[PDB]
Amino acid sequence: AKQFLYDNLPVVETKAGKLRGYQWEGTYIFKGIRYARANRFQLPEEVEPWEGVKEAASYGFVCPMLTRDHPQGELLVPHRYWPQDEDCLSLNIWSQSLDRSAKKPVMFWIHGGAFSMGSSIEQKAYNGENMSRYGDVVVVTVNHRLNILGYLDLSPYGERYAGSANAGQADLVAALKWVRDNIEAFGGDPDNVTIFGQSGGGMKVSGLMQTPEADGLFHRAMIMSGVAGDVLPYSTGDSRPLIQAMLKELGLAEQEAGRLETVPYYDLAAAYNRVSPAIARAGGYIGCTPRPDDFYKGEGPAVGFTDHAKTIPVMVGTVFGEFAMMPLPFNKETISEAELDEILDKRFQGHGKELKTVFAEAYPGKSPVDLLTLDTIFRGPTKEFVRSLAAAGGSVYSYLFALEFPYQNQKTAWHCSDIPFIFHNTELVPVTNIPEISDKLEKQMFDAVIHFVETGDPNHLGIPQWPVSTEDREATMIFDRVCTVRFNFDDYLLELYKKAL
Amino acid sequence: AKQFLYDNLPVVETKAGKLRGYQWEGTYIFKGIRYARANRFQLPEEVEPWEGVKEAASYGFVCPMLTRDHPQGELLVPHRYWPQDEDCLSLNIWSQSLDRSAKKPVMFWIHGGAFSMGSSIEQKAYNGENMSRYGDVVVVTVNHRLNILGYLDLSPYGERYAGSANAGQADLVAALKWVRDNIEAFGGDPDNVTIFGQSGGGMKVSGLMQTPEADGLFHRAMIMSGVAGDVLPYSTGDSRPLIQAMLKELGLAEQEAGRLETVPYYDLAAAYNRVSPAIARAGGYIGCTPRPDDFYKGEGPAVGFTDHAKTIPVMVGTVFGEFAMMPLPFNKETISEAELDEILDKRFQGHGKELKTVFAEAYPGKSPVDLLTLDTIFRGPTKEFVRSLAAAGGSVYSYLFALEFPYQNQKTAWHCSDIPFIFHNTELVPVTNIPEISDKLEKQMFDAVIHFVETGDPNHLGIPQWPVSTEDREATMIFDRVCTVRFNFDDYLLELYKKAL
Repeated sequence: AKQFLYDNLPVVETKAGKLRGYQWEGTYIFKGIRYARANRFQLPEEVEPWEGVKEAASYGFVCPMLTRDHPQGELLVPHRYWPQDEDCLSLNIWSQSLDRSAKKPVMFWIHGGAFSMGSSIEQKAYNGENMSRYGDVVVVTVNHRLNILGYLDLSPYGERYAGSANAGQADLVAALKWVRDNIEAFGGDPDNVTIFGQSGGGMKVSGLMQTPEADGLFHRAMIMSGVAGDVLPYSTGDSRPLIQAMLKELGLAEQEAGRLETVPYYDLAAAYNRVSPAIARAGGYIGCTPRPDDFYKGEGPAVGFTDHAKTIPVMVGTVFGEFAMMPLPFNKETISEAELDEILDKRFQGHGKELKTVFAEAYPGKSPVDLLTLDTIFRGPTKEFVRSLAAAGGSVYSYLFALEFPYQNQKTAWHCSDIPFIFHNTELVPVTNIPEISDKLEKQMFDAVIHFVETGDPNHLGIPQWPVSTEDREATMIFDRVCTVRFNFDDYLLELYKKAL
Repeated sequence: AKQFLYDNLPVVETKAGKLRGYQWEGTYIFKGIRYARANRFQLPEEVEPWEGVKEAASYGFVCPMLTRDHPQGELLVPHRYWPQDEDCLSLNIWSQSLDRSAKKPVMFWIHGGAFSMGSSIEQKAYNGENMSRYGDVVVVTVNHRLNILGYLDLSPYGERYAGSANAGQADLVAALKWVRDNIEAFGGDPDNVTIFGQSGGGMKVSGLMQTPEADGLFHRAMIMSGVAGDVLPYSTGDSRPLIQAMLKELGLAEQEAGRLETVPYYDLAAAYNRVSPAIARAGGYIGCTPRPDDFYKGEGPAVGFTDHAKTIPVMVGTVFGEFAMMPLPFNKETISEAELDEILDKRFQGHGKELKTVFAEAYPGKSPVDLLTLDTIFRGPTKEFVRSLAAAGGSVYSYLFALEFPYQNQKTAWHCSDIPFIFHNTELVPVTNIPEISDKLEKQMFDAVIHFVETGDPNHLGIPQWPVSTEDREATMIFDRVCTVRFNFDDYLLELYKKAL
């Protein structure tokens, strides 16, 4: 027996029209609310007003993609998929009240998947029920244009295509504008919107901080494994060689660039897929990432944070073993110290002994095996972000998720493993369930996020004192079986690590 | 937290190799086990053997489709979607034990979606956990080839394309053989396999009963809203006109036919979608259905049940308002007896008063409003199936799902609405949840099924006495708020209904 209501529920009035949703276990749920429409390679526009009451209880179309996904690690990251269409500008909402006086914090989730794949529902753990219920906040999860639909510069072919290089980012701004006008009708506070995102999602978030059109549409930000530097380089340069190549492959003349709007997506994607790698090999622009211009300034640490971005408090995180997705080639729980020492000595040019001592100091409770899966891809750039933002005068908290899992003998925390905990959705991701361990940590991290968006201070009785990071001193909250806060704690570890590879 | 295990779980060995799954809430789960491979338009063959232990914990690819779903009624039927690939011949398994001696009943689910769409996971309610847990059965859910990949006759263009007209069915046979050979290792009884399906899956099931190569691979059958006669006609006749049209549309020569195997599915599908309508108008074969031949005899009532088909006991059902998916143009519970009489008399040509009398006799508890949503499409052909099979010596139990739902003012049971009840999955389909009503009925129907697969007898203490239907006495179990068994109870109703249109 689960609680469900539909008929006698209040109708919700948005600027464009009336909607109805459902209620489930006390939670008001709306799906596939269109926030904008967009013709191909053009800026998003408001939806048209309708009459009568429209049902919003079905997930909307997700954005078309260049390639087909191949999920083979669903225990690590449980996924969901959905029909694709260019009418994909919708959002989903979970709330505890439709009273306009409720004014609860609004959590605005931007999915990852680089800038080319994914959606508001692409992970099972993106479901907002638990976050909304346990935190009493309004959860908004959003779709926006991806790959060449959201990140392809066609402005050299007319002002009609102005801003097409960052259209996908313009969509998120459109969604934020919808939230400003309408979130009160879902019990949310338009003056307290937090944008948060992971991986590509984190990059979209840090991008919006550096996007003047979005100033004032959100008031906090949270970036999870979403700073990686030159390992996911943004695509820059002249777009004409790519477009010219695509027109030829599609049998179009250069003065027929307008036809690219209405070419079937399958063909458009096929043409891009075949011709772009030769362009890439030539060092040229191929899109599918943001691209600095008047609309998007570029990243803070590289070009300087805007004045407004300095005023956005930020929580940032990474996990211990980000891209170590594959199985460790041995049993971590049984390998002998002698075997490990040989492996280290071979991998790190004879610096195994020093690396263990330094690792013992940084990570006292960890087996030395974990040196082999330690992340240096996201951690480095994220620390630089924390430092650069703090130096700019900003307010920033930093964490590192280091929980080991009941899988392949204490597998270290992998990319996206913290998403269930932040969403209070460990029940939706089997592998994250650890007796006497996971429930506690999930509450610790989740209550911290809630405190963060309610007061600007994530501190609470269940976790150690967590100060803001400063320019010369990062305070890293290590989320684990035993939570600790450490200071500049892996500086030499990373220095030694990189020196030895 | 919930129970999860992976490490040190029993490895299961199949003919081709060793597999590893996981455990969630006590249930052993395997996903995406490949049971066969197939080249386009060719019969399935066994997978290649492998060394070592392969993890099977990710849902496999589902079959490519001609059109893209447009889900707008997700409260009625919650769906899931997944990446498409022609390497889609896989199945999923839920079991309470991997002990080879358990020998539990096997539930083999075949999804609907005509013969062109859907997958083993296409509805949230197809998940096997609860049925496995509450029934202590081994649940198997399967993908197979659909639309033009599974049902398209390429016989006249060689011998390598033999049996292509029913390749989709041949896939299901191969899957059944996989279960014969391997289900012991998942604590199942290969000598007690029940094949059940809904809509198109029900048709695949009745087709398999008439498929001699499938004889002995299952011992019981359940068909849900899966007999529809000349409203979903099977496609027969010369296939050359269709093929020749597709060749032409694809710019292929009369003997470039081999290219059909390797043309992108997109082009192949688009060519079919373009040429098949005109071919259908001219009364020609367009496939995408089973096709009577030496492999599959045809439907029992039409061609005569095979000797082996008569040995298979069958539970059959429909629901009250099958294709009544759209909303009623008024409030069902508000409308006046005067306003209704008009609408009834408009639609049934003045036979309103007579129909209300007959309907009140057939459905004594129901508002006369439900006359407007009464199913005739499935119910009539289903009754003919029940009679034909019983006449031939078969054992058939018949039911009709008539529950009214807390949605749009007591909306009548729609196509697929009983699926969550059969699967003990009302907790996964929010609209089916009714205080003090749905749990009770879920249990009644579920235990009925469990008893049916355990003993051949669906009768149990929670439900009224359910007799087999005979050649002249249809005994219909009416599953509702109050369950009843009725005899030949809607014959006069359907007849009156029919003439008054």
